[PDB]
Amino acid sequence: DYTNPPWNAKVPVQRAMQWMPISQKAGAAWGVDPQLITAIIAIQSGGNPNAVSKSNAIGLMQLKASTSGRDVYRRMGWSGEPTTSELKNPERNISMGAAYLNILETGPLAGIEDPKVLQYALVVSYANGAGALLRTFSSDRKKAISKINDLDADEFLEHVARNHPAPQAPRYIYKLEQALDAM
Ligand SMILES: CC(=O)N[C@@H]1[C@@H](O)[C@H](O[C@@H]2O[C@H](CO)[C@@H](O[C@@H]3O[C@H](CO)[C@@H](O[C@@H]4O[C@H](CO)[C@@H](O[C@@H]5O[C@H](CO)[C@@H](O)[C@H](O)[C@H]5NC(C)=O)[C@H](O)[C@H]4NC(C)=O)[C@H](O)[C@H]3NC(C)=O)[C@H](O)[C@H]2NC(C)=O)[C@@H](CO)O[C@H]1O
Repeated sequence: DYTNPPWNAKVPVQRAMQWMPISQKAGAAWGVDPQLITAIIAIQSGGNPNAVSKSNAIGLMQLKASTSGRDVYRRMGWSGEPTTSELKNPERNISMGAAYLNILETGPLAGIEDPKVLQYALVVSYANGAGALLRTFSSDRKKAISKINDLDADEFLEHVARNHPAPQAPRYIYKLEQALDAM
């Protein structure tokens, strides 16, 4: 199951808390909880700004140029996508991750009223994609939402654990909570 193997948030949180001044800046700019940004950093890279994955996600918030990067750039009115170089810059990385969270929050995920579930929707949508999250409820965006609103955090987490194709989906929520406890 997804609680396995357990995760000790403390050190990843210890190194992620160092960027808080930046997360506060980025968070204010994009209307995003600075701790949520910090939680993702901790879960995604453990706070190393030079992090590069197998799938080729970059930096502190582990952004993929060709998806989240492309999306933020489009939100800005810019063509193309960020270079790997930009994304290793902590500030560029964090602001762009925060921008991506606001994009999710005001696009695909618009409509979640319960902010605790919403914060759950965001970590799963961030790490595995919004559409992937939504199609576990229905192929229609608005129907998927109305269902989501009839759940409490514990229920939404249930549904994720068994109706979400990716096994890691529910584990991000767990790591999340492990990260918020460690703040
Ligand atoms: C190595 C290390 O140190 N740590 C690893 C860590 O890297 C691993 O996790 C990885 O995390 C990153 C981000 O944290 C993951 O990146 C995800 O990947 C998603 C899957 O591809 C991606 O979802 C897609 O995003 C697109 C853009 O938003 C979606 O397209 C858009 O659809 C919208 C509606 O749905 C539409 O309105 C837009 O027009 C459209 N835009 C475009 C440009 O297409 C697309 O639908 C969506 N896919 C799905 C299925 O929903 C996320 O955007 C992307 N997030 C970010 C922030 O980049 C990455 O996938 C993870 N790695 C791997 C290999 O999967 C972690 C794994 O457990 O391990 C750590 O240790």
